[PDB]
Amino acid sequence: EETRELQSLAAAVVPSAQTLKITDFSFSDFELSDLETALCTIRMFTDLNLVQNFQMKHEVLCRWILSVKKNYRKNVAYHNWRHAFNTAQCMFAALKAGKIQNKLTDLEILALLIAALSHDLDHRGVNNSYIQRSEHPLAQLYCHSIMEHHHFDQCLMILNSPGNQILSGLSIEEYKTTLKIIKQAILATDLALYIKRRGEFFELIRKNQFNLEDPHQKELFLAMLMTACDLSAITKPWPIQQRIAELVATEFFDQEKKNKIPSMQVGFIDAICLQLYEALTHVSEDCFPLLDGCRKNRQKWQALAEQQ
Ligand SMILES: CN1CCN(CCNc2cc(F)c3c(=O)c4c(-c5nccs5)[nH]c(Cc5ccc6c(c5)OCO6)c4oc3c2)CC1
Ligand SMILES: [Mg+2]
Ligand SMILES: [Zn+2]
Repeated sequence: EETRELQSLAAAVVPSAQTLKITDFSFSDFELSDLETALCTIRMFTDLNLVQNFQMKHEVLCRWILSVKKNYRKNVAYHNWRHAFNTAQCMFAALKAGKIQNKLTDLEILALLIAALSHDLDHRGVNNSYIQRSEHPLAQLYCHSIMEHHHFDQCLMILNSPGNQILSGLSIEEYKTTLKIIKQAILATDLALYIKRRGEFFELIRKNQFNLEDPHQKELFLAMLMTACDLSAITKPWPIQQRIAELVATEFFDQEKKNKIPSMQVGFIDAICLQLYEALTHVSEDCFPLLDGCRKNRQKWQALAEQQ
């Protein structure tokens, strides 16, 4: 058992990117089995040249993927393996379809994919902070990045695990740089951090001073990209988005029915999502499909919200 799943995975052919649909921003995972997401994930690595460039062994990447999947909680409604998988998927799409691959280094890409996949490891549920309570008090500094420090702890734990060391093909200098960025990438998924840094990102777009050769503006962009992907369900074709909002809602009430939801989706869109997917689109307007999706979802939640 469990060694079960790996034999299946290690053996099977990985369908192409076209065949798995992973290049579409409109991607949906609902039909897929856990087994099929694993394959999608391998394809993500392979088609980003990561298996080649960092000489990853196939058995190892497979065991890492299942270990990552294993370490989410199915009992949690939204913050689970499928959320993480979708975030990686979105990061895939944004690199290929949104043409961001060409604006980044290989280590950068490697670290973002591992980050995205790993960015909510061990999440227990939004209203259900056991990570918070049974911790050292002196969690009052409120680095908020505190859940996110847990996630990175767990990301590093798996990375290091025997069988699972997909970064062992790196040089010690490469490994250090990569991990640095995984850390920043996962901590960037704290929304408090996004709120605190987006002004700078939007100013540079507004004032037209934006420049990725500046190492500081690189890191910034990577935090913003991570957030974009993490939220990206908000951009999905309406009937997917609705279902995802349902899971979000389950978790946000269960540790004035669907009634509350529409107003809250619009709130969240307006407060957070809209401006980000606008900015991303200025940087690369092949990412427009996310903006478009975000807006179309807004029209639809607004219309319903008005007691249709
Ligand atoms: C201690 N922790 C506790 C958890 N967290 C709280 C901060 N607030 C947060 C954190 C979040 F990430 C989201 C978030 O990811 C959102 C999304 C998404 N839609 C699509 C993709 S993501 N929709 C809504 C709106 C909403 C909020 C509550 C609801 C509801 C709808 O329906 C019923 O209840 C979101 O609000 C959020 C509020 C961070 C701090
Ligand atoms: Mg998170
Ligand atoms: Zn997340």
